[PDB]
Amino acid sequence: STGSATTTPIDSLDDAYITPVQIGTPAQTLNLDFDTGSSDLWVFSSETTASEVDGQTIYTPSKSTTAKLLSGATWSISYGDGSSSSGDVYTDTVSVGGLTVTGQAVESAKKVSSSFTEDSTIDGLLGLAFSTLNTVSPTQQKTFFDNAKASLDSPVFTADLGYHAPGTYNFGFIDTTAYTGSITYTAVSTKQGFWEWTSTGYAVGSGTFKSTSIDGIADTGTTLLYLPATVVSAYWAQVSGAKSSSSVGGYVFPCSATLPSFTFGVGSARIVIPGDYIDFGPISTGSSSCFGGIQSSAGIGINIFGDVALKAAFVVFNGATTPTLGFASK
Ligand SMILES: Nc1ccc(OCc2cn([C@@H]3CNC[C@H]3O)nn2)cc1
Ligand SMILES: Nc1ccc(OCc2cn([C@@H]3CNC[C@H]3O)nn2)cc1
Repeated sequence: STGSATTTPIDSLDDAYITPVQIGTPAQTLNLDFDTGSSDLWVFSSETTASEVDGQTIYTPSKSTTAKLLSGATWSISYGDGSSSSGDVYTDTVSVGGLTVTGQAVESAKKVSSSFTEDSTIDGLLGLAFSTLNTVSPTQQKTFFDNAKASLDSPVFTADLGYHAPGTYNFGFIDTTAYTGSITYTAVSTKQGFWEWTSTGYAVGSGTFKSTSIDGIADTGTTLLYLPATVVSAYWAQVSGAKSSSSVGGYVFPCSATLPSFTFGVGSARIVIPGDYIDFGPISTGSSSCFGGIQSSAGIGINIFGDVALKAAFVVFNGATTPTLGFASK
């Protein structure tokens, strides 16, 4: 089997991407944030504290004839950015882009943190990291991809995120028309439950490529590109007037600037992020100071190849017995 679904930016800055997901019988379609940095499929629901719901579409398991409460199971997730959610668990039928899993654990939120409430466009998350990170207790549950894997034509999914435009998540096949050149595959460590890999270096604009190992995670659920402070300083030094602002929370730059590209290495291959992908717009409405899309990972503890990087590539998440990651230009 295969599936293919369009993923759409939630706003004009590509702050996140939503993909429609069918849950239950009859289907309830929710727009979920596909997140290769976490492993829980959780949704706003009929069980979510009413004051914590503000415009999201909810899943109501009592209206799904295929839903079954997973007796005694709860979940609770604390994301690296400080957001959180928790609740109860159902099993139900879940379909993405024509690919159907029966008995998928659908984690229903009883509580969500304010950042989730305040984002009316995101009805929940669909985790695509490794199932070892799933938070359901006392019986850990499998991700949608893990449940689908054996049925798929090939045990892979691909992320093709658009810049200020829709893109595609495919399951079970590689669309050879969706990229240029070849796909370069690179080793993955699953020891922390993430799609962790090692970039071979970087360049800023038309500058020389610096060969240096940069360990990090491929994370569709993180908006920005978070890299070591040395790398980030070298990038922003090429933007006149750019500075790290403690009050704003990172590098900002004059909105009048034209930004240089940023290149990262995948083996001997090179993925070029155009400068415009690094512009996240005014820090507050009407300001002429703009927020940068490349930021230091120093406060995070891990480097994160988030959407800013991934949207410059066609990315293969290869879930074979020994997982690997593939990157192609597009
Ligand atoms: N600035 C920053 C960014 C990332 C970070 O940690 C990783 C992380 C990623 N996410 C996703 C977005 N919110 C829920 C998740 O899907 N949450 N935490 C810590 C600080
Ligand atoms: N699943 C999926 C994702 C994205 C997609 O297409 C995006 C796109 C839009 N455009 C042009 C913009 N104005 C004239 C258009 O032709 N080109 N590509 C098609 C299917």
